[PDB]
Amino acid sequence: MVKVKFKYKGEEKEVDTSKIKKVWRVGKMVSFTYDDNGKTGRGAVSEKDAPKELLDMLARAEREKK
DNA sequence: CCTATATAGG
DNA sequence: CCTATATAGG
Repeated sequence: MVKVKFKYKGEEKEVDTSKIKKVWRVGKMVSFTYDDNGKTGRGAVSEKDAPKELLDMLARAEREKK
């Protein structure tokens, strides 16, 4: 399935897009929270590095709560 | 380095 | 209030 590779405390981490709870933009940074094994995890990626699915959840987050 | 940015999180 | 993320440079 689709995955997003992001940094976390100096290391590359990966998470399935299906686990993402909320995604939002901060300029060129795309931040998000995810269900992390029962607790909330966080991550962010550069907009250029975001996978399509994440950018769609983004557009549908704000470009779909207008 | 720092401050700011959006957001969530007992 | 603090922290974590990418980027700006206000």
